[PDB]
Amino acid sequence: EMEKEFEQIDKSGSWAAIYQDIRHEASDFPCRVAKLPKNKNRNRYRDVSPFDHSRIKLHQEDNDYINASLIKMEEAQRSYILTQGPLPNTCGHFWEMVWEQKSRGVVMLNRVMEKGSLKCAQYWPQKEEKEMIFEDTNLKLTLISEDIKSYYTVRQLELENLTTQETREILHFHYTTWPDFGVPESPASFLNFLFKVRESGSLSPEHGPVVVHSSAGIGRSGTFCLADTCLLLMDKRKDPSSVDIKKVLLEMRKFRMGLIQTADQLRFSYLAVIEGAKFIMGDS
Ligand SMILES: [Cl-]
Ligand SMILES: [Cl-]
Ligand SMILES: [Cl-]
Ligand SMILES: [Cl-]
Ligand SMILES: [Cl-]
Ligand SMILES: [Mg+2]
Repeated sequence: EMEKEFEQIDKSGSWAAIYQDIRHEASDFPCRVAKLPKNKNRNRYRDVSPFDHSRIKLHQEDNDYINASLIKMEEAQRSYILTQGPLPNTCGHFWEMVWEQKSRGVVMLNRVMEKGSLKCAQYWPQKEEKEMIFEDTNLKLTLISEDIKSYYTVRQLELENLTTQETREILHFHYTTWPDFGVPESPASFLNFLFKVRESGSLSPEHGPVVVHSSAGIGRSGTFCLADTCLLLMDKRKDPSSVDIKKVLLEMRKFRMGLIQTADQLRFSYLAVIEGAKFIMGDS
């Protein structure tokens, strides 16, 4: 019914109303830790906080707080860490989380600067010879390689725990062609980017959850996980047409508030899961 509904909703013009309905029905759990006075500067927005139940804790004694949630989808058998776009003061925390949660990939869907606005801190080194050292979390990050394609860029970064000198390779998947405003006209490059992230094995049970982060203004980390989880479901269930994107989204929203930030992203999501289920069906 995916396309049937899409068409009805699109024809009747009820996207904002359908999106609003999800906002009203979405889970509401406490974010006590996120709201503590000491963590005011660790949050980009007071309106996007991690629920206490699913928040990612840093293994620091001082303050274990970071604005990030573990989204665990049982049926799809996929975990993701959804976090806000790093802040200038939270980059060491961000990588500390990447390190501690043993993540293999970091997924980014914004450019650091869009239309003259800073969307998130420059949290990774853009130059191989200029590595970054986060002294608060005692970690070093070095750009190792960088493969730049049309719609996206994959980078190999090296994360080093200066305490132990242990090093790890993190894949940075940077989708760079997301429009300044609105959602992409076509879910083509988005889906390709997703299939590429999947191919790296970064979403594999063998690693910690992939970290997908948001960006200032209207974030889009949610689309990536929603589309990805939906496809997994269509491919795993007997009846692929039994996959309810709205229900899946509500399920994810039980782990982090606000996933899918606008009606357009919800529509774009319907779209991407549709075309994508097409590929994974016709090709795969
Ligand atoms: Cl920022
Ligand atoms: Cl939008
Ligand atoms: Cl953000
Ligand atoms: Cl989101
Ligand atoms: Cl919302
Ligand atoms: Mg150079």
